[PDB]
Amino acid sequence: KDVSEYSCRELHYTRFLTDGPCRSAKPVTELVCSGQCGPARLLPNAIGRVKWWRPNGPDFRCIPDRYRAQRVQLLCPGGAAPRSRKVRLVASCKCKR
Repeated sequence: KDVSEYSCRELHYTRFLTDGPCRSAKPVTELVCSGQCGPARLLPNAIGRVKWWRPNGPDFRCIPDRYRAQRVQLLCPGGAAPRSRKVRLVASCKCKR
């Protein structure tokens, strides 16, 4: 896997699903595709005045491609109003732009 070649290596996270005053907590695996893979070239366009944007560097990172399907119900205090929610987790992504 050329995923670890740059950033966002084989990383795993635990995010399931949250909705109306309730939340799910079923085991879920997701990758955190966030890193750097773009030029550090700064583009000066202050057209005289710089306030809006600033040459602090371009925003580049890994880009999620495909996600894994996760079907878990959100649990509420006391388990009385549980709900089902779908969640797509980038089980595979590439570091682009």
